[PDB]
Amino acid sequence: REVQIHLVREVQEVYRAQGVSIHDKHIEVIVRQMLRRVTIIDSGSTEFLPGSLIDRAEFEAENRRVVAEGGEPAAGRPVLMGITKASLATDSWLSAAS
Repeated sequence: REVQIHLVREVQEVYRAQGVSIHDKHIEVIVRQMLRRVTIIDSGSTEFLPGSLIDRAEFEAENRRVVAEGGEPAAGRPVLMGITKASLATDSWLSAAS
């Protein structure tokens, strides 16, 4: 939350200086998309390659399944991604093919 708030304020400062007013709602909509993924430090009982970006909700579901099975959770840390990398890793193949 702290880094998200910092990003919103920092973007807003440029437009405030220049003289264009943009409500922070719009900036927050994008910034939510920026911080929607985690990174894996160690695999363990999970089948996740180290250094692989992963969806947050899917990671939590996988951990919920692996602890129920009896496997230790993977080392998952939230990570910020640039817009380019964030957009490159979509889900549907028909969209990603373009």
